Amino acid sequence: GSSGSSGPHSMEPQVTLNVTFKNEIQSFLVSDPENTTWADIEAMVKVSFDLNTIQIKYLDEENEEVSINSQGEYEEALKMAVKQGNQLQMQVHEGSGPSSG
Repeated sequence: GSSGSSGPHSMEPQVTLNVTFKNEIQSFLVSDPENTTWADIEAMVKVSFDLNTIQIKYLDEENEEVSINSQGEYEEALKMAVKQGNQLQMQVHEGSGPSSG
């Protein structure tokens, strides 16, 4: 690789994205939470559960569901995850779409 910026934070970058869709629970490791993009995540979670539109929501440091609709939003969330233990509790929330479902 390359020894540039680098932002492991702690216990490595690999973050545990715990997605909770309704009653379903999943986990997606992100060895590159800083490199990857929310767009990549969104889709992932979507395709992961085969969805056209979703509104993921992760619990912040207030136990309040926070929806990510941008990179910056994800970044922070990723920063917080590190606080927890390299994991983040996300909850999928189907937005709206006929096709599929």
